[PDB]
Amino acid sequence: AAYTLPQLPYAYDALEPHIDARTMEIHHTKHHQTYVDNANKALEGTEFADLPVEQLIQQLDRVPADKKGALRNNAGGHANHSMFWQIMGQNQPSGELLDAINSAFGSFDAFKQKFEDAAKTRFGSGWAWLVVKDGKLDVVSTANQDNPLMGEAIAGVSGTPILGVDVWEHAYYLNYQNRRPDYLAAFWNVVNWDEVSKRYAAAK
Amino acid sequence: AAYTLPQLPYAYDALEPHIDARTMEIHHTKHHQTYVDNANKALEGTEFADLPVEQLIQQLDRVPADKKGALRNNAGGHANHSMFWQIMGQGQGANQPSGELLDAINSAFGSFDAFKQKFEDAAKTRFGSGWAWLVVKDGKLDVVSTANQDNPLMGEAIAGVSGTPILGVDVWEHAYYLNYQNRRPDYLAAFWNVVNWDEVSKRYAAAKLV
Ligand SMILES: [Fe+3]
Ligand SMILES: [Fe+3]
Repeated sequence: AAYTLPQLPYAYDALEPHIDARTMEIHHTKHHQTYVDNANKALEGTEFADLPVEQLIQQLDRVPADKKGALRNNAGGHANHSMFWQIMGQNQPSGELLDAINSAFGSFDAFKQKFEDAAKTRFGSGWAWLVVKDGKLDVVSTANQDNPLMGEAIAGVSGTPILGVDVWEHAYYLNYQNRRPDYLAAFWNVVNWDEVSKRYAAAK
Repeated sequence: AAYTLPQLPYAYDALEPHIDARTMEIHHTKHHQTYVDNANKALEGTEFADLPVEQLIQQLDRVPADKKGALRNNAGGHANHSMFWQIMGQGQGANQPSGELLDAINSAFGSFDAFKQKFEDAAKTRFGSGWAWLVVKDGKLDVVSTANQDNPLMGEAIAGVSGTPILGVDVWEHAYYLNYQNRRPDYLAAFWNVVNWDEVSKRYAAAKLV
């Protein structure tokens, strides 16, 4: 009962042809639903069912030892997907965020290449992230459903994500099959930079 | 180059309807090919180019530290898929083993049906990308799983498990997504129809010879 599946900000076909509608529906109603269901099961009987998911995943070292794995995977899955839907919409940043991107990466085009590289070289399942770390932007990747908010010890990297892309094969296989780089190029067309900017201002 | 893409023992549509022809083709000519190509790149400037792949993956500590990850992933990828193609077949068998292998399964797991349950459970609980395996470990059968392209031959320190694999199923989403989408359990149930138990039994007999 802790978490519910969030509604999408747009119809399943709103991100076409960049992301197919069938993928959106399955990704949402099956994959994301499963993380919600399994996180809920894991949270029953604990003192952690009342925390927002993004706070729970920052407290994985405090949960019961036998629940840590399940919560890392499933609360991570829920946090990651919840953000993912919101940072897309039906294309460049501006204002303070663009300035930060320019400073950290040289240019928006250079940032894109770095972000794409991190996504491409992530072997197996996982995510690539733009994070705010000590007030500065960086590009990182994580395995499976790990999130940089989980911290160094668990996720391998840290910082507050403001943008992420799902590079699990489920995110792209129906439309792109093996062609992850084509998926990643097409992703830039659906990023909601207004939402990413809101998250940057917040993280700063 | 050190490695080449092996030919399949059957046509791309030979495992229909259990595994779709399109998947077989892409899995073979794109995914497996990429593992071959990238392994070949990492081996180009080394003394490891002449080893059979199954020996190379057993020697990953020996390799230069800067090549270790690349070889783990890509040599592992090549070893895994090379075995995968050989342990499936068309018009097999319900499909099940017999003889010494079946006796060993009954001994280790209680029955073939119990083994299937245990193997499906290991494959289902492998979170993210990886493989489930039937291994011979100290002369006895066990069911284990690995992450990504890790293989039990790599040893416990690298792969988290050990033993000689005699059967494995690919549970990377690319192995099943076109035909089954999220339904990994449906894929796993169909997989039993294409296992070549004659080949698995050959590998068992060899593994038990010490
Ligand atoms: Fe996903
Ligand atoms: Fe594969």
